[PDB]
Amino acid sequence: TKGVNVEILQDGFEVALNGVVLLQHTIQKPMLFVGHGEETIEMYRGNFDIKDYVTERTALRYANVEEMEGAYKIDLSNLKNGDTMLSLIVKEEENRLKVEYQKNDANINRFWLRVAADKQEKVYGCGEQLSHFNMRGKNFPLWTSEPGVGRNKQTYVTWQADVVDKAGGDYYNTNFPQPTYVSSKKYYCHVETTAYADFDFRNEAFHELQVWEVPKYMLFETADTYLELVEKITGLFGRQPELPEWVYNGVVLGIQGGTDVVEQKLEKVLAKGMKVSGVWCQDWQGKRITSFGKRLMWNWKWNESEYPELDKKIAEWKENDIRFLGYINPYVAIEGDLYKEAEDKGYLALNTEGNTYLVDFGEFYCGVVDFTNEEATEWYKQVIKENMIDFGLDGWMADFGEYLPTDVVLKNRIDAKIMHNAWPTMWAKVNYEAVSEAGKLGEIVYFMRAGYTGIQKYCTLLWGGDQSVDWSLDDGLASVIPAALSSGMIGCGLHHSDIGGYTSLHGNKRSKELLMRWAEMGAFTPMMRTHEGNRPDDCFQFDGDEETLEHLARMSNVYVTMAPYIKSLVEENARRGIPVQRPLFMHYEEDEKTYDIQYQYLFGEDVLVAPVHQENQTEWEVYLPEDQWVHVWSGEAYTGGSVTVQAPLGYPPVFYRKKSIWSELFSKLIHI
Amino acid sequence: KGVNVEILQDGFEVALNGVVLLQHTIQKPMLFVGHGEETIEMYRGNFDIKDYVTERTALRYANVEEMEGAYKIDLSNLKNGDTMLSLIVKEEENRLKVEYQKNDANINRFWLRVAADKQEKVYGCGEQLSHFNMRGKNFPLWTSEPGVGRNKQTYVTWQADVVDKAGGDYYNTNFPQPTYVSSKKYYCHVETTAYADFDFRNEAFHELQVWEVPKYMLFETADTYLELVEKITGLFGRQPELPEWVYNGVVLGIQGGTDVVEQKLEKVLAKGMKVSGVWCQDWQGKRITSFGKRLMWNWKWNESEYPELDKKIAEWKENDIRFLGYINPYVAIEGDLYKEAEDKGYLALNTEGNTYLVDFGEFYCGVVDFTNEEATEWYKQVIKENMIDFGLDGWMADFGEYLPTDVVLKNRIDAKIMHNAWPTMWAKVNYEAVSEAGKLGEIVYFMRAGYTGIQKYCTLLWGGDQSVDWSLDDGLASVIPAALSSGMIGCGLHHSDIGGYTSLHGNKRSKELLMRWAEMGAFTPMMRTHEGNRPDDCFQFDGDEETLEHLARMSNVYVTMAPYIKSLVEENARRGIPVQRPLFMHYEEDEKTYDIQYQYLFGEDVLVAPVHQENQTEWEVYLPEDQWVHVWSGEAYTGGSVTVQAPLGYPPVFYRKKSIWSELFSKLIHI
Ligand SMILES: *[C@@H]1[C@@H](N)[C@H](CS(=O)(=O)O)[C@@H](O)[C@H](O)[C@H]1O
Ligand SMILES: *[C@@H]1[C@@H](N)[C@H](CS(=O)(=O)O)[C@@H](O)[C@H](O)[C@H]1O
Ligand SMILES: [K+]
Ligand SMILES: [K+]
Repeated sequence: TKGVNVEILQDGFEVALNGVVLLQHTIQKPMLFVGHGEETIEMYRGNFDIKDYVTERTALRYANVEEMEGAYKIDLSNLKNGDTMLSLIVKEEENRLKVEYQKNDANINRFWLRVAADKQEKVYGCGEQLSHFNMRGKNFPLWTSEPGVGRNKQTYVTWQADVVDKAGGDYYNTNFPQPTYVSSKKYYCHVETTAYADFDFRNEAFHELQVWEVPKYMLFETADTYLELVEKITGLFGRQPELPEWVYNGVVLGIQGGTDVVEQKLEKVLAKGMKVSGVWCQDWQGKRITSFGKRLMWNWKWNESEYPELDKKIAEWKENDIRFLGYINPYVAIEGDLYKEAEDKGYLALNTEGNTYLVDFGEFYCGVVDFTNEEATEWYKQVIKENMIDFGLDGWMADFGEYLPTDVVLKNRIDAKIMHNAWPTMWAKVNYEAVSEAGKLGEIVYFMRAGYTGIQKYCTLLWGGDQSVDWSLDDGLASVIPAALSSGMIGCGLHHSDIGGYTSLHGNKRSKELLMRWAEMGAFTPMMRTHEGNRPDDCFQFDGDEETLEHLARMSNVYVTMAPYIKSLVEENARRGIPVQRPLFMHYEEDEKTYDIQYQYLFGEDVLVAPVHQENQTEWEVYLPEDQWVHVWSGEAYTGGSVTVQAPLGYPPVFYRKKSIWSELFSKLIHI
Repeated sequence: KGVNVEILQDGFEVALNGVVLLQHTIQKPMLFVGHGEETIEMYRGNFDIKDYVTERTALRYANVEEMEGAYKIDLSNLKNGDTMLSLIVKEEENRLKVEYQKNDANINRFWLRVAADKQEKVYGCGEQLSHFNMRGKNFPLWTSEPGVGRNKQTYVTWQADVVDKAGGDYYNTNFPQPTYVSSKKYYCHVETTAYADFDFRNEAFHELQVWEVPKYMLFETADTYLELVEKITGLFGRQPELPEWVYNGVVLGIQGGTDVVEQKLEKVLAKGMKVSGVWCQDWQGKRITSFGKRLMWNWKWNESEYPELDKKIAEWKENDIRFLGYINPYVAIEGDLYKEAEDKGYLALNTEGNTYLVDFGEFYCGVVDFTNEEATEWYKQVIKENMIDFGLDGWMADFGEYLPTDVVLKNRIDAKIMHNAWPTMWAKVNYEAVSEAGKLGEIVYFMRAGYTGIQKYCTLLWGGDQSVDWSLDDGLASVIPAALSSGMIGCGLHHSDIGGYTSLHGNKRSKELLMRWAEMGAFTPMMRTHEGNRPDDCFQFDGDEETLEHLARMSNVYVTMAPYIKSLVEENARRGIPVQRPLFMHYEEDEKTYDIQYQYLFGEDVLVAPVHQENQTEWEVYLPEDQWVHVWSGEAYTGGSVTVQAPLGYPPVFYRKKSIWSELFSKLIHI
């Protein structure tokens, strides 16, 4: 009943952990398949066209099981007797089910495991998912990439993104895939691989996990509660630090265009009472105009012409309690000194001809710093220590990580088809080690959009990457909510988004209303930060008018008022890996409706948030689970059920539990 | 000569007349078998088809045995394993024939690799509307609505998908066929009616996927493309000669009743237009939907909408004007034919045992079950009684592509196999009604759907519904590869709606497009117009004097050329050499001609390069090495790329000086 039971039946066998039956094999219903495929992968500016051609897929119907020193060895073939094509070790290790896999045949480069399932089972995770929190009913390729603009082939924006740039994407695309899912049966499954995989949840009777290698091993672990499960899952993958205290001082203002403009906007905003934690100037190292809009010069050193006197102003701003954040990514532009330095030292990834591999990022080309080369890794970390940390940055956006082409040649001589998905975590580790080795862990925060297994430790803060500046479900304001939920279930519990979104293309322009609604949601997350977007002049900004400025100021005061509670949530995330933004089922397991909600979240245990994610709304339907709730703005009391509440601009549908030990604090929001 | 099977060290090679076709080694196996679980969703003739392949087994090991003059080949996954596929390879007629037998009932997926070269081109697979040379892509073969737009990059396609799930893609067609022709001068035919997918993406082999183990395949070589198409029509069959009356000029598409027919006829005759007949698709009744002006699907003269038609038909015949109607293989629920069929049990059923009702778009119809011989004879009698005896000289025989995969048929064969068979069965109904009435060569019907065997049963193809636009994938141009592809697999009579059909998603037919389309139509077996789905949104042939005069002129071009066109139609009947021919069919040595699909040879002696783009005054044309004469100017040209003026009324058309018809073609200078 406890631990790993392998029951041998006449048909075949069953593997169970703590009585939860996970793996079921019979001759008639086999659980494992192996085969061969020849894939075509075309990259274009971070977008991947991936087609497989499967030449063989073989059902391993016949199993021989041997009981051994606590462990089981199972040999599998296509025919009764038959040569062994796959060999399993099934064991309990550190209280988990562990299944190790060993193949004989070098031709085998395709693997499929079926895990038993029910009609009603729901599945969550697979990294940051932007369209579907509950993944049941679809299949999810797991390949880090540009997530897509629009992400739904039915919309005009997606269509145009495909037509013009091959960039529309689809429901499964993400910067942060992960071969790890959580089941409503209260276990998680992890496949240890960095190869392409595709988790297929279309079949009622089983989930099928495809991998483009035979994975070294899988881990399963069960739990009694979702709270316990996520604690165990962060036990495996790791836990994020507490955010620096200064984050709680208010909004990180996204401002570009030089020192003078930053100073003037900081003063204008402070005067209107906005609470500011810091200013984030992504163009500190230099701007770069393309047809896409205002981008950046990818050379990670202060640009004295564009940002005069930044060295002095940073310290000046610090003495007024205003921190400074910059920008870096793992690539270096050909025009810059860092590219030149790297090339001379041999720190860049190579092509088959033995020269620098140059990647198209969109009207400019850059080298890839080869993080498989430990010397190059140390070099890039010194670049961070010297040009960012010592220069007095309190943080930065650590962008990208998803653009490794499958035809690069790396120092470690491992195939790029296997290194591609590993890159985000390697990129994270670089940031983590630079910060840690400088003794700034807990004081400097960087934020990343890309990920893979293990950023649970190495990434100090996620953001949702580039959303469209619109109200679409698949790439607008709403898409952030499943993004936070999904990422929390697999152990990344600190999440935020660009206030206003980023991507202005194909006729999408950011409206005033959208910016305000986005600030409303942002105040009920770990960090409020704004972004000018790709085309600042085409998007409404926070200083676009007095009403907007005052709206953001008000929401900044909401966040700061809640700071003590949010801190407690961030400390719980650090201690037990319980995410800041939680799915409703995590606290209402017995409520069937909560397993399919993805546009509401619990902000800690005691607050329910249901952001207005549609245009031109004055009221909003909310589902409340059975508890005693208080609408934060009105003080009106509600028990469980669907309710409509008024939600004018500035008054997001947010509720707190009357039983909260924080009720005194939440009551202060009536008067703001 | 004939079939040599060489046994090599690691496998075998099968050759026919020295063309090596099949190559099997343990390392490079040619046959794979497996299991799949498919999902097929139908919506108004559009099919979403996804496969889930659970097994695919490489049959690496072959044991070859002699016999009669046949060779028996047993194939397995392991050396001396259980035999999973068994072949008989033999010469029959003068063809390579490969018969296949499986043991295991679980096997429902089959893949044959046939050896290929880097530079090989492949043609056919039925009527292909986007790609004549299919090399470099894969082609599902499942009869369906062909798509509106047919290219995901265009606005029209995008909207067709968003609103109606109807955009389709490059491979969609009403007339797929599991038959291709290789530039190595052989054709390959897979005898199946199951879903198939011919994959030409690999340099070293073509892969033919079938969702069953096919009974057999046939290969045949030839020395020339002319001989190849003769042999291929030798297998599948040959079309009759068209009726003499077709060559009297344009078949006018007119709707809206007897009086409107008379008024249009008078206006057009007075402007000197040569008219062969009138085609009134609403003779049995109209039906308005949100789609536009459609039809009431009950195949009997509608006395209210077409008063006195019985008398006018004979009157028009005395003025040398024939009459054409419309039928399809479905019956509308509101009509008497539906009621009759239901009572007699002639309709296809659902799993609950009742009439299967198919959504055709805002209306529902029953499917006449041609697997029921009694129902077949019944529908043929309906044609004899209501159409032939009523005095129709022809008709559009529409549709054939909408058999749902969950229908239940009298013969109790799975609809996944009967779906692709339906077009040919539908054709056979038309053929037998006409043949049994002794009217073959006097009555002509035209169809858009097809499968293996309409080479005999379909008297005339048309390209179906094109968009009323200039797009390559669904506009005027799309017709040309459609005719070429169809000719290579033995359907040598092809035409299109003059003006196209589909007005949707902002597409409206312009004057210019109608004129350019008439220009191409004059250099095809039949000139016929169509009002389109929304007649008031499309420019018509009587839209203005310039247009009427343009069509009159083009009608005179066609009639002047009638003797030549007749000869072409006679050659198609005798030897199966198609009326519209790829340039490589007469210039085998010219490498550029194997990739041209927007030009054709109209018989041996005329090259046509239709202007298929808007607002053009001139057009670049590729001419192979010969002595050519621009039809309109008399200017002479030898081989190469050349630009010629092509104002409206003056399509880029050339004839060979050497032609025994040069006297006739000279008359076009003055017309
Ligand atoms: C990454 C990147 N798209 C932007 C920088 S740029 O230099 O590539 O333009 C950032 O502004 C985005 O926020 C981030 O997603
Ligand atoms: C078939 C069909 N689409 C039309 C008739 S209707 O009643 O379905 O509208 C014909 O007008 C079309 O030419 C033919 O493709
Ligand atoms: K995006
Ligand atoms: K079409």
